[PDB]
Amino acid sequence: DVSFRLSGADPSSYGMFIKDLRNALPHTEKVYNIPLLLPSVSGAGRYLLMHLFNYDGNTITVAVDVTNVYIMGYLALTTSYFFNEPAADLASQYVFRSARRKITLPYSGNYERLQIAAGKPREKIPIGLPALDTAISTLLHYDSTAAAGALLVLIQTTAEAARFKYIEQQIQERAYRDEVPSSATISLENSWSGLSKQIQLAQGNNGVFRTPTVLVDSKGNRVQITNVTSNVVTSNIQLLLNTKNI
Ligand SMILES: C[n+]1cn([C@@H]2O[C@H](COP(=O)(O)OP(=O)(O)O)[C@@H](O)[C@H]2O)c2nc(N)[nH]c(=O)c21
Ligand SMILES: *[C@@H]1O[C@H](CO)[C@@H](O)[C@H](O)[C@H]1NC(C)=O
Repeated sequence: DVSFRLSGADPSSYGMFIKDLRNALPHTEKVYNIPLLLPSVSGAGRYLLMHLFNYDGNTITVAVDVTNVYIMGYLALTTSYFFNEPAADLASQYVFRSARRKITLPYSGNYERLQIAAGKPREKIPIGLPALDTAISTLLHYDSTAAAGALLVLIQTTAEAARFKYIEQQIQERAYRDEVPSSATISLENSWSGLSKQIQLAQGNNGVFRTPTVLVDSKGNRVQITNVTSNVVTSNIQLLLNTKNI
């Protein structure tokens, strides 16, 4: 399991949590020096538990699929919640079995479905460590509209930060003040599968992507990523979705 406490949290303790989260995901291989997540894992071992504590010390446990960093569901006191999707239903076979009741949220874990439930795109939802404290608190008691927004915050501040060092840094900058995500942040989230695929296809193509990946940069400018020498590959991306899962 990995853990993160909002009480006393600072850029450093958050950085230690995102490092723990990355290090909890198993890999047998690196591709271009980036850990390659596994094609699959059997049974309970497929799921990492993240224990998150709001500023007051209340906690949820979030179940994450270690092959793709997808949040499947979470436990809040004696109630479990899972996304309305087959992979989460399968997860519910393995985690939080001791919950007194299981609620299936009325959406899947897809960014578009979450944004429609929440009533807003994530361009307009501030993220940061204060927003994560709020998200944890919201998820403590069921409210499906409020929870969609909380889950947009939670997914970006945990999974997306584990995946991209830039997103981790964006959150550290927002340790004491929320702010909506930069265009670059949104771009990276949206390209993770694409990037993962192109970095693995590069392995037999002299480091060159079969198909260029288009991103937005730090100044809000649209750039083409064509090969493994790009800073996005050498510095930013920390985990690769296995092409078997693409
Ligand atoms: C396809 N899918 C992607 N995710 C992840 O959940 C978040 C939003 O899902 P998405 O809109 O599919 O992501 P993307 O367009 O950025 O790839 C991102 O972290 C995705 O990696 C997903 N998460 C869940 N729980 N279930 C899914 O089917 C699923
Ligand atoms: C590879 O990527 C770098 C940009 O990161 C660029 O300077 C170079 O022109 C690209 N070359 C090829 C052959 O794709």
